Amino acid sequence: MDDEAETYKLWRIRKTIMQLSHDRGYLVTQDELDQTLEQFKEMFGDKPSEKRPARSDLIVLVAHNDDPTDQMFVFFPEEPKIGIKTIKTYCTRMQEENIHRAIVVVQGGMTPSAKQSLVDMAPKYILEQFLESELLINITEHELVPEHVVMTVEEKQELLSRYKLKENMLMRIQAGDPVARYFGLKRGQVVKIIRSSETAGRYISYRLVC
DNA sequence: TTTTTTTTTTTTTTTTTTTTTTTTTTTTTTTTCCTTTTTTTTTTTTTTTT
Repeated sequence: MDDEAETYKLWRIRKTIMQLSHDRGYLVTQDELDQTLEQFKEMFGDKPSEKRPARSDLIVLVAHNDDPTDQMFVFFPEEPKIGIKTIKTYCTRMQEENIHRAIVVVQGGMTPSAKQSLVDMAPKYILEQFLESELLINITEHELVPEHVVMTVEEKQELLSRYKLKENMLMRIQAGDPVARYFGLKRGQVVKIIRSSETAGRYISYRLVC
C-alpha cells in the first residue's frame, strides 16, 4: 500500500511541477503535461521502496523558451527535515552546472538555518522551496482563482504611464501568496489579474508583489 | 602526531499559556438628589486663686 500510494503522489507532484514550469514560460513538451499514471509507471518504475524510481532520479531540468541558458532545477530530496548539508550539495550542483534557479520539493519542512541560507544566498541564485502537501493541488485550476499573468517591466511602465500611477498606490499581493509562490514572483513585479464579472463580463486588475 | 567522533553550548524557533486592553445602535422627554465630614489644631472664654 505504501508503494502504490507513493507512486501516485509522486506522479501527481511531478505533474503539478511540470504544469508550474509550463505556466512560468519554461519549455515543457505536451506529453510531459499529459503524462498518465501508467506512463509514469512505465518511464520511472512503480516501486519507490526499492529505488524505482529513486527520489534523486526524479530531478527535473527545464529550460526557458526565450533564453535557452536560463534553466530551472527541480530537486526531490528524500529527507523529511532538510538541513544545510543537502542545501549545500544542491548549491554546489548549481555552481558546477551554472544554473541560477531551482525548486526544492521538501516533504516535511526545513530548518530555519536552511531558510536563512536561502535568504542570504538569494541574489546570486534563486532557491525556492515547496512542501509536498502544497504541490498535490494545482492552485490556478481552482474555480476561485482567476487568471494571473506576470508582466514585464515594459508593460508595468506602460501601465503606470497610462493610469498616471505610482507603484505604492497600486493594490498589493504578498510574496508568500500561494499564487505568487506558484509563479515565482519576486518583489517589485506587477501581476495582472483577469477575472470574470457579473456586471461587465470580465475585469482586469493589477497588483504589486510586496 | 593528525583526523574523526562524541560532547557541549548556544541559537533560534515553537507552542502554549497568561496578561492586557479595548469595545459594546441613534435620537428625544420628564423627575429627584447632591454639589461633605469627622478630626485635629488653634483661639477665645470662663472660672479660680493669691
